[PDB]
Amino acid sequence: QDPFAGDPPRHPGLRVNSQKPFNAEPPAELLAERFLTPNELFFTRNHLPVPAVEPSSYRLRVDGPGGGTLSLSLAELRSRFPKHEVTATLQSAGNRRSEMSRVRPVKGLPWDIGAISTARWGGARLRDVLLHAGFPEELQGEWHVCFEGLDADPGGAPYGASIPYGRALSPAADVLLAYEMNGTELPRDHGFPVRVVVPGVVGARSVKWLRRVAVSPDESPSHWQQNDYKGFSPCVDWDTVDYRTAPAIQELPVQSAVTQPRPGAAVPPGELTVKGYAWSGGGREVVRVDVSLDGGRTWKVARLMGDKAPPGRAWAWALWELTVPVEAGTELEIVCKAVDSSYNVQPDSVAPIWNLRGVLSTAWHRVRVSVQD
Amino acid sequence: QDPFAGDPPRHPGLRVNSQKPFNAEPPAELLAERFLTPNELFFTRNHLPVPAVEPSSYRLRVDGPGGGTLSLSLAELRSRFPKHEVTATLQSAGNRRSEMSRVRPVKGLPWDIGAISTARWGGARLRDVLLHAGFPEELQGEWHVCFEGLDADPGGAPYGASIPYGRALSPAADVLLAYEMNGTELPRDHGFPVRVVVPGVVGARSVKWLRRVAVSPDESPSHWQQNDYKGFSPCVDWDTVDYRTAPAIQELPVQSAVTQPRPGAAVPPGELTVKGYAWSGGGREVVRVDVSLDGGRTWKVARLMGDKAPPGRAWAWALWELTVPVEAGTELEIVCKAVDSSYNVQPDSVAPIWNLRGVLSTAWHRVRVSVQD
Ligand SMILES: Nc1nc2c(c(=O)[nH]1)N[C@H]1C(S)=C(S)[C@@H](COP(=O)(O)O)O[C@H]1N2
Ligand SMILES: Nc1nc2c(c(=O)[nH]1)N[C@H]1C(S)=C(S)[C@@H](COP(=O)(O)O)O[C@H]1N2
Ligand SMILES: O=S([O-])[O-]
Ligand SMILES: O=S([O-])[O-]
Ligand code: MOM
Ligand code: MOM
Repeated sequence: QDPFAGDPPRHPGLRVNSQKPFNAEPPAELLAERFLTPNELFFTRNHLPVPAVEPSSYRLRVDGPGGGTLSLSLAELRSRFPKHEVTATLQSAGNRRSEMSRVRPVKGLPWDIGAISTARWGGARLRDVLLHAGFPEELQGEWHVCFEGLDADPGGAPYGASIPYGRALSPAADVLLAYEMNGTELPRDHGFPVRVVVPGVVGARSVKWLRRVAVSPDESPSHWQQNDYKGFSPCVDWDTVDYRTAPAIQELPVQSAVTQPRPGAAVPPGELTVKGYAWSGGGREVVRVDVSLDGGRTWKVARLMGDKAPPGRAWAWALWELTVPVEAGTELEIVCKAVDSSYNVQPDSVAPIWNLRGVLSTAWHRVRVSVQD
Repeated sequence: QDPFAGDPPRHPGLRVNSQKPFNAEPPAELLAERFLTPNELFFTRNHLPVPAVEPSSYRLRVDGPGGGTLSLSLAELRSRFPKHEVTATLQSAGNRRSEMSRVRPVKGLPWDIGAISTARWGGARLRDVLLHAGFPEELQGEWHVCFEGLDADPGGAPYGASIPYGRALSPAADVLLAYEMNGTELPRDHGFPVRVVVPGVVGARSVKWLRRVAVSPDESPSHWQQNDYKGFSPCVDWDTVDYRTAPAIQELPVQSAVTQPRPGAAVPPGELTVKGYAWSGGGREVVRVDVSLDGGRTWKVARLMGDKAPPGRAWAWALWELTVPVEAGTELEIVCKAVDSSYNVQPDSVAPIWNLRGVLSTAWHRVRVSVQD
């Protein structure tokens, strides 16, 4: 019967948008409590039943340059390659989808602002694993590294995704084959025993339950690389959608949201502490977060907290707070917007960035609250 | 007397915002006529009098790793290093400044939409020149490559700027010491005999009339790297400005403007061809340009023309056109917005991105025209 009966159990407090397959986000109240999202609260995005993997008999398959196959046990992956730790934010393409649906309904999981989490990942460098397999530093022309998961649909197609070969081999890009998450082994929901982590790139490419790495002249031929996770114009309908026309999403644009306080809340007069997160793709650092209480007319600069990465390697979000005076018996529209190190900014409104898939939702986050007497 | 008497003569048709020092842009009607901006129309940004350089006695000074100096004539730079051609768009930080001034006056040259041009640059790779000087591929920690121009103020401080060491040494980043522009020698206004060209980065760093390259633990100590060309919050005043707080601008965000038709124009009924440019920093390709005639309510996808670069090396703008039906006796608000390969977008309005320096002006360009009876 149930194809999902072997799924792991989860922490009780989550905002679950789908039980089967399991897709949940942490309550926004907890999301920015901590710089590293605890493993139990880390948002979970599963397309399929969670694989049950016996650790000893697991083998990761890596296709070598000549068409032969290298085969790696969990123990080999731990012992043969220097462990590297990378703190990276994973964000779903559809984070903040629900705000986009308010304009015009979209297809997809109705994510609120918490389809984003941060962990310290430990594992083998993908670069080292490929050099070990025999691949050079540089292949000429345009190449991609395909990943397949152990999870498959009833008809047998695995979850798959790819990244450009150059990113796979770059020391600076920090692409990991991770077996470790916030210092413990990878939880089942997060890809036990091995997942790719692609810093600075949409979560879709961080393939969980990794069963194969292949180098190819093209992208992953899988449905989710070729006919999904792509952004379109505000005009594109379902009968006119053309996935050949847009690039697969890799790097994500600058993003931010307010996590404290929550919409509709009553706040005590005097002082309010507004908190949130901000993040940008491509290793671009968040350099500023502006916060408004008057719906986006005046702004003040927030305080930023982060782990100060080297230029071009800002893989982790910035958490932000602003403590500001609030008067008895007023309504506030709390708004936040972030600015990255290439000075990309977030757009004012959602309607002009609307799309049928509900991805890439990065317009200013607005939270309407009231102050008591 | 005149410190500017030796300045070169210019093409008569330019939009000159300053004669002394000379700062001009091409008429918007010509700007997107051609993919490569002709040398005579290429926008010109001079802080200072244009140096008069005798080609034979010119020497470029490169400080080696140990504190000695390498000295290179124009002939050596041409003969010792394989010439590399790079097609790159230079854009001023203050492009479209005048739209920002409409909200609240700013300090700076009142650029309209044409402080941007594209040329094929030929010259020595900066990377090769540094390897020749003895520098390694990688220095540990945070390093910068400083550039000084031959132009100096009356008190002797030269124009200077820097870029990160990693960009200087990257094969993929295409940083050139150029002596060639659209197939002819560099014109005086554009840096004869040698300029840096830093693809994907604000024009400020493409130091003209190059007289020195130095490698240093810090950025260029010059006024224009440390106390200018930095973006601030919509709230920052002149008495509260703090240049220690923001990153020097390097990569620029996604940008676009409508060049045809021009504001206020009358257009014949039936069909109108709207044209423009779009571009993004950091080698990020423009993947889509949306165009509106109704002030930003509905949109249609424009046709893109470009030189199809490898991923991450889209140094040149995209020109765009959309041919669309126009009805007798209506007013149109023509609006354009572009989307890059990291899916960064342009914000709706200018007020929320306002700053006292008038830089980073990338809100949607809006052109109001009428159609005749
Ligand atoms: N094998 C496999 N890997 C996968 C997925 C999946 O369904 N199967 N989901 C992808 C998507 S869409 C996202 S957003 C991230 C979510 O990872 P998390 O569950 O650790 O947050 O995993 C990616 N990797
Ligand atoms: N030596 C020198 N280099 C310089 C400048 C200058 O004043 N002196 N202006 C800088 C700025 S601000 C810009 S935008 C570009 C403009 O180059 P162009 O004149 O070729 O367009 O040159 C840069 N390089
Ligand atoms: O998260 S999915 O629905 O794009
Ligand atoms: O162009 S200047 O005035 O920033
Ligand atoms: O759907 Mo995955 O990018 O959340
Ligand atoms: O001022 Mo230079 O970036 O135009």
